[PDB]
Amino acid sequence: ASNLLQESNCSQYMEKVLGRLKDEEIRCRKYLHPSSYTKVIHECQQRMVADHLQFLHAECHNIIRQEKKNDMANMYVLLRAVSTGLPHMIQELQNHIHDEGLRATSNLT
Repeated sequence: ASNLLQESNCSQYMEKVLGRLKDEEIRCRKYLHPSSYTKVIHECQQRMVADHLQFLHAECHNIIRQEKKNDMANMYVLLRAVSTGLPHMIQELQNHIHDEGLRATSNLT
């Protein structure tokens, strides 16, 4: 994860992490007892998404403000697995909407 944030932009990071989580689920079923599947996927979500949240959050502004629908959907799916992931995306979307709304309403005669 640490390597993935520095080498990949937020769009790519998200696509790779979604792939890795799936690889991990497959890996868990190939080797482990079912009692371990959830604990392992969670450990992966913690280390790949939660420990690297600040990077996702920095690019979240740009991703929202540019309305990149796929990246936003991918960002939403990853950030929804982390309890502290959605609040910043929510605030950034709120700010994007607020600024777009003030601009649309203040210039009225």
